[PDB]
Amino acid sequence: RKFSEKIALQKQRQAEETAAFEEVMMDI
Ligand SMILES: [Zn+2]
Ligand SMILES: [Zn+2]
Ligand SMILES: [Zn+2]
Repeated sequence: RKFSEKIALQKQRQAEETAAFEEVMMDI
């Protein structure tokens, strides 16, 4: 349960980072 919660939160954090990065690239 602990491992699965950890890897789930990291994947969400990486998805938010990708969302933020894509935003920046679209701003050129
Ligand atoms: Zn978050
Ligand atoms: Zn994307
Ligand atoms: Zn922007």
